[PDB]
Amino acid sequence: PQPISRLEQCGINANDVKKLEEAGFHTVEAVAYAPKKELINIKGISEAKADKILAEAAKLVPMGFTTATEFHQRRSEIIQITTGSKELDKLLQGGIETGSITEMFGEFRTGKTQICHTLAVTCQLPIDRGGGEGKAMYIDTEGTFRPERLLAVAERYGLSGSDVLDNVAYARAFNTDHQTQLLYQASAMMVESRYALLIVDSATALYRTDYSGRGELSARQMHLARFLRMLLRLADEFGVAVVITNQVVAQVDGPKKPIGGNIIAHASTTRLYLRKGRGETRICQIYDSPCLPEAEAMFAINADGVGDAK
Amino acid sequence: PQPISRLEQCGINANDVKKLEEAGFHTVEAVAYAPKKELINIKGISEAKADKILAEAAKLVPMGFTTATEFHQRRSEIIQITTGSKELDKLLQGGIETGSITEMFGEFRTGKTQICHTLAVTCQLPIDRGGGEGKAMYIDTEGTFRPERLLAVAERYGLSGSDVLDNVAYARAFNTDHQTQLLYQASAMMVESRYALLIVDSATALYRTDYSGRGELSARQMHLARFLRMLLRLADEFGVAVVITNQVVAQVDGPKKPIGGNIIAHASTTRLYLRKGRGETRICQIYDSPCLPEAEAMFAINADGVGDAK
Amino acid sequence: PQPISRLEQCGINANDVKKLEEAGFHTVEAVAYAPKKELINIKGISEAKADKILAEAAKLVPMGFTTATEFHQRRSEIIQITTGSKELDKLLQGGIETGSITEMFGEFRTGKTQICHTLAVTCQLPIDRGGGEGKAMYIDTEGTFRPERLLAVAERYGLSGSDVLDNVAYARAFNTDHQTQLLYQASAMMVESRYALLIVDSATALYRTDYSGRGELSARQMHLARFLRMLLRLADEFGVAVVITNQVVAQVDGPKKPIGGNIIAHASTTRLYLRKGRGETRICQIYDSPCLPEAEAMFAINADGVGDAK
DNA sequence: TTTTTTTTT
Ligand SMILES: Nc1ncnc2c1ncn2[C@@H]1O[C@H](COP(=O)(O)OP(=O)(O)NP(=O)(O)O)[C@@H](O)[C@H]1O
Ligand SMILES: Nc1ncnc2c1ncn2[C@@H]1O[C@H](COP(=O)(O)OP(=O)(O)NP(=O)(O)O)[C@@H](O)[C@H]1O
Ligand SMILES: Nc1ncnc2c1ncn2[C@@H]1O[C@H](COP(=O)(O)OP(=O)(O)NP(=O)(O)O)[C@@H](O)[C@H]1O
Ligand SMILES: O=C(Nc1ccc(Br)cc1)c1ccc(Br)c(S(=O)(=O)NCc2ccccc2)c1
Ligand SMILES: O=C(Nc1ccc(Br)cc1)c1ccc(Br)c(S(=O)(=O)NCc2ccccc2)c1
Ligand SMILES: O=C(Nc1ccc(Br)cc1)c1ccc(Br)c(S(=O)(=O)NCc2ccccc2)c1
Ligand SMILES: [Mg+2]
Repeated sequence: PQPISRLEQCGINANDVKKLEEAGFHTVEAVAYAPKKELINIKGISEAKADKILAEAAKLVPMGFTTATEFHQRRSEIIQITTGSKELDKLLQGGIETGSITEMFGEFRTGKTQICHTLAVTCQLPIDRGGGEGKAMYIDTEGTFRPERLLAVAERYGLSGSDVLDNVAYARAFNTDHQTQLLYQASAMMVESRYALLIVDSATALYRTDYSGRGELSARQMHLARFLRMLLRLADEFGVAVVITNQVVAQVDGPKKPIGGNIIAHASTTRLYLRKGRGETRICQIYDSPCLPEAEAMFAINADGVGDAK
Repeated sequence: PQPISRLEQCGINANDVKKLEEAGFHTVEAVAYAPKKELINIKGISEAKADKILAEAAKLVPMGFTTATEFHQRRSEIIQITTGSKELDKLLQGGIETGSITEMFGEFRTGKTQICHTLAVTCQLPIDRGGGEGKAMYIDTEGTFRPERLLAVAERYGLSGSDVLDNVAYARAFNTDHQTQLLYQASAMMVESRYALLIVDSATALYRTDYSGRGELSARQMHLARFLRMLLRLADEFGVAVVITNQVVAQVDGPKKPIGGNIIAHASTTRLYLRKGRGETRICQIYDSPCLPEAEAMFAINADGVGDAK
Repeated sequence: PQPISRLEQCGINANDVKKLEEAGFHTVEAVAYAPKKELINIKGISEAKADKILAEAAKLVPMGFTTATEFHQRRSEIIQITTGSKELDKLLQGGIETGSITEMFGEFRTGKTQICHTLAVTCQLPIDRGGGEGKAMYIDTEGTFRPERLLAVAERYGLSGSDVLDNVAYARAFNTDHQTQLLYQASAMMVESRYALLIVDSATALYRTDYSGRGELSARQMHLARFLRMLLRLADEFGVAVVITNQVVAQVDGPKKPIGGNIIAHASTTRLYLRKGRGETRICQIYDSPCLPEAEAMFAINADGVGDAK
């Protein structure tokens, strides 16, 4: 990803890119993917500075018709961080892909908050072992972030705890309004240094009670839409894997049906439905993935994170 | 479709047709179907160059009253690419027609992007097998284009993967503004070589979040109208089949009702409502087609694309 | 309707009537109903040739005060083609009258494009069966003309398909500018031979996207006004029935309200609001007719056109 | 004059 200063060398004033920075653009792809009104909304930017900036953004970033063979190549050179459970990796055909959005929902105690802790330490791994050689960042809305589990999985893999903890960045969000500002600050960090995956634990927990619907329902869904649209751009412009978790309602007609509705159902690329088995064993079923066929597999929650039963 | 150079042989200056080209006209039908102000808007074109160009466009393209018998003939010689599921073809009475717009909507996981992957490979087929002997082009707004499925269906039909992948053209759109520029570049390609169908996967996904309505609603609908009007001209002047997909809202009155409103409901010629059955089985119900009576049929999503259950 | 040559026998030069012909006048009523400036606008016509031509036009066409009894007679000898559904005919008190404008609007799939296909074949019928013994002409702006339905209704009534298809004339319009030229060519045909009804399917579909308002709204409405004024003269001077269809917007105040505004609302004589019932059943409600009281009735869309449920 | 959006327990 080319920094936003590379088009400063193409007839753009300095305070212009500086204002784009407070707007939130830090690379040239963030501008090339941006629509016209997103840019015009910046206060102190004309309507012709806009067509110029978009022109050199399109010059520096190819945004036209290619053919399927070149897309097939990149699709083969994606990274797909492993999950730490060999059968889960077989189900996902290699693990959580980079550059897309995954979703994990379930009743409770189903380990959807523990898979995240496992991934946050597995990402720091050489590719010959299933990692991505990049830092993680963790956005929590519940307070359930526990570094004691990262330490256990770090000992499982050999990595030192101090070296896994000069790593995954913690930010606890108190508001649906605060989540988006965290996304801005996260974009800054991800441009200044290399990151492998973002984790939004309970991406929908705060909405359920911030927006007391119905009558507030339409605004809740509109806010979710924008949040997911921002996550999508982060994924597309930084190649990071985005993993979100989701809560569950009880379908009362006379039955889990995760929350969020059609707006999250359409937005998410891959969804994983987690169940409760015997003891530590859990069942993970594939839910809405194009390439992956519908199937399910088993895994366990050990003292070292996601496992196999075991 | 006659190229735009054939009227350059009728008293038109060369830079005139060259400027029509940057305007976007590449055939004589693109000009014959164009209104007067569409042409006057081109900078460097008079108001009399306009009546001239329209005069020889109407000379080269018959645009008057015919009688029903000659329309009945062409209606019988349309192509109607097959879908790859024998019962779906029976429901559609031969498959997706060429020269019109079809629409497929549904909750999620209902295989409306998998039908697109099947069609993108079925189009490259001799007419004695249900194809159209033409390339496809795929416009994606979500990232869900996977050539791994085109490869599977190519093995089902015998065609070689390298020969199905020197084919369907991929372009990922990041903006409602970018979709239209993609349409221009697509018109260029479709005039320079033969194409069979265009696929706009998630034709309405980007609007839902680009235009945060209401107050932006009227502009969103006006942009959709122009996008669909351009698709209609592409279809009419190149005989390609246009297949678009559509998302769904939850009708909250006290219930799917696809998104887009009356502007897409009126514009689309045939609509298909997809449902979720048991396992891989899905149900496809006819929705707003003149000739086709309202009915429904079943089909399955196999490891080789759309099937039959099976 | 007397041809325009009958006043050529009253001291008018031949090239004068020939120029009136390119102007668009083909009968003496087209001139008697024409205002003065309509005629003066013809290039190569003086201002005294005008008062002369108007003088003998008024001599040949009575345009003064009559009394109500003689109007009551013609009102009783109008034709009112049937619709093909006995309850619809009871609602309309005999069907679609000749010499006026009717309007049918609705969301979509409501059969307003199928009633037109039924009428286009019902018009070719002896008066003792509800027809008008005249050809039809169909102006399409969407491409939804299907002779396969005319064939089905022709088999329902006994008439042979080849004899219903040496009949209804098809012309597809691509522009609001092209609609009017089609009207001119239609006037020529209707004077050279007998016609019973004109059908403008989607009379307002092209305006919604040709005129991107507001700022273009006032011009859009002015163009609609002229189009409807020309339809009115066609109806008055040829006794044909004019049936137009109309799309729908969503009334957003906090609700269908067809498009076109006060200009089409005032111009249309009778309006029919179509709804969606169960299965094939639809509901047709009377909307703005002087003589007809407000009421509604049911009908169905069968494999042979408009029906009864059935 | 023009333009629909949004599930929860
Ligand atoms: N240190 C540990 N060693 C072994 N098992 C543990 C440990 N910590 C938690 N568990 C188990 O992990 C299971 C999964 O809990 P958890 O993943 O936190 O719930 P969750 O998936 O986040 N759902 P939610 O309650 O909505 O957050 C629990 O039922 C515990 O029994
Ligand atoms: N390789 C595959 N083999 C078998 N089944 C598959 C395969 N890939 C995807 N599927 C199934 O295809 C189904 C349809 O998913 P998909 O068509 O991608 O959703 P969609 O129609 O595009 N709706 P949306 O989520 O809004 O894009 C999924 O539920 C999967 O179970
Ligand atoms: N051959 C047929 N046999 C039986 N029913 C049919 C047939 N063709 C179409 N229909 C039905 O006719 C209904 C009316 O569709 P149609 O009349 O074309 O829409 P419309 O009134 O023109 N509204 P619009 O979509 O804006 O054009 C559809 O819902 C179909 O189910
Ligand atoms: O994706 C966008 N921005 C963005 C911002 C921060 C990051 Br990190 C990543 C992406 C984006 C796309 C279209 C429009 Br229009 C706009 S907008 O004009 O600014 N309207 C608010 C809004 C915001 C987000 C999504 C939708 C609407 C933004
Ligand atoms: O269909 C049109 N163009 C087009 C362009 C590219 C392709 Br590929 C295919 C078609 C067209 C029709 C009428 C007018 Br008026 C115009 S306009 O003057 O240029 N206004 C903008 C606009 C654009 C599109 C639809 C509506 C309005 C364009
Ligand atoms: O109804 C008219 N003409 C016509 C033309 C073709 C047919 Br078929 C049927 C009727 C007519 C009436 C008054 C005037 Br003033 C004029 S005008 O001078 O020519 N102005 C343009 C215009 C055209 C139409 C309506 C309004 C204005 C025409
Ligand atoms: Mg899809």
